[PDB]
Amino acid sequence: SSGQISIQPTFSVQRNLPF
Repeated sequence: SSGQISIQPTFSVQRNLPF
């Protein structure tokens, strides 16, 4: 792996947050 696994949100929008 060694990669990302979740997304840190930077903006305020309607977005399914990935993990």
